[PDB]
Amino acid sequence: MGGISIWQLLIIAVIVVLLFGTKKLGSIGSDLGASIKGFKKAMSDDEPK
Amino acid sequence: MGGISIWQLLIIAVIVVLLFGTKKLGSIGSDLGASIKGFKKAMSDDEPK
Amino acid sequence: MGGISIWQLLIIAVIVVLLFGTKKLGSIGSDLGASIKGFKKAMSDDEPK
Amino acid sequence: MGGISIWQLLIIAVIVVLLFGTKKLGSIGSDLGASIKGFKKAMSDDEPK
Amino acid sequence: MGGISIWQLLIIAVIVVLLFGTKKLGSIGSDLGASIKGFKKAMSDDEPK
Amino acid sequence: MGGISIWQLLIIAVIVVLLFGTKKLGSIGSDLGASIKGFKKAMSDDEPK
Amino acid sequence: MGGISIWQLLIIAVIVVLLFGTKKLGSIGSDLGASIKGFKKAMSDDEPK
Amino acid sequence: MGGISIWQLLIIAVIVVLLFGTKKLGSIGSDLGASIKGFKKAMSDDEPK
Amino acid sequence: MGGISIWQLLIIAVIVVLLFGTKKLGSIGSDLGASIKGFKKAMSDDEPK
Repeated sequence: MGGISIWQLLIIAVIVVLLFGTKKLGSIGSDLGASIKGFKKAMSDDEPK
Repeated sequence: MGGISIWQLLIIAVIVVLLFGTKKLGSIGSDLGASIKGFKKAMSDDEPK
Repeated sequence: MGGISIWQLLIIAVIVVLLFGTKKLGSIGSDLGASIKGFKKAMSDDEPK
Repeated sequence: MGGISIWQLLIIAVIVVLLFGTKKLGSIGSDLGASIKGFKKAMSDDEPK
Repeated sequence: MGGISIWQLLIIAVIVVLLFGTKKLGSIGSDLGASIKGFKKAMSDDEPK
Repeated sequence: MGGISIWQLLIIAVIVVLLFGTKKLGSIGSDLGASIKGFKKAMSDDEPK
Repeated sequence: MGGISIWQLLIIAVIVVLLFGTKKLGSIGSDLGASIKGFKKAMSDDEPK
Repeated sequence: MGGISIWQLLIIAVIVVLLFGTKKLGSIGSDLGASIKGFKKAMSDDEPK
Repeated sequence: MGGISIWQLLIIAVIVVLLFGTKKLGSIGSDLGASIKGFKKAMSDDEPK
């Protein structure tokens, strides 16, 4: 029947990390993760009036 | 079924992004996405906030 | 059966585009698409837009 | 059981075209297609003008 | 049992080590293993000031 | 996958032709086909002449 | 079907040896095998070698 | 039946010939085939007719 | 154990020979085969020439 295997994602993800490396992926993720920081903050101010 | 797998597109798309890179693909998409901006605008003129 | 796959064309087409690139393929297609312009015109002398 | 697949020719033909390219294959085919032009011409008897 | 193979990780891990090498991976691991040293120490110091 | 397949020769032959090319293979074959010309001639005396 | 294949290790080991070579692997092994020499000696104090 | 893989040798042999080429392999074989010439001669010294 | 997939060794061995070549492997083997010469000589007691 249909394959649809999660293991396929692990091998693919590994290749992506190796080609982009892990150190570089850190700056890219954190750089693009700036928007996430805002969502988290809005859904949890805890500080302002 | 196995005949039609969406996963095949994920792996192919990944290769395309790696070969064309992500930064370069940004300028290419935005450059070619100029026409889209017009469609969005036109379908938004006849509808104010 | 399990030998005729439409997906086979997608992967092959992708390779062709990458090897020939997309920008270069533009000039080649438009250059060779000159004959098509004539067919369209002949099958349509007038045009509302 | 499998054995003779027409699709096998499509993939092989694609490789041949890519390795030899399409522009180069044009001159080679037309250059070697000179003999064909003669056959067509000679058999022009059974073809009203 | 068919899919889901632990062995898949061994082959993948080997590739990662070869591409990143073993000597280089040493400095990277030890460099990033600095945080681990703190966890081990805290869970061993058991003596606040 | 597969066994005792004639198709294996087609793919291999294609590779040989591409690596050696077709134009070069022409001179090599004709150059080495000189002995064949003699066999054909001898088996075609038709008369003492 | 059997993922657990001993033969997989032979092919992988061969690649490692070729990439690292055999002469270089000699110095690396002997250099890192210094600790082993001590284990052997300690477990054989009552037996000079 | 089976249990053997002769075709495997044909593909491997082809690769060897392509990597070493055919012209170069000629000099190498003839150069190393000098010993064979002696065996043939000795096993023909007794009497060629 | 053994007597299976033996063909896997032939293909692997071929790759090793090609990567290390045959001429180079000669000096390496003979150089490392010096110890063997001694074993053969010592066991000359129970083996006449």
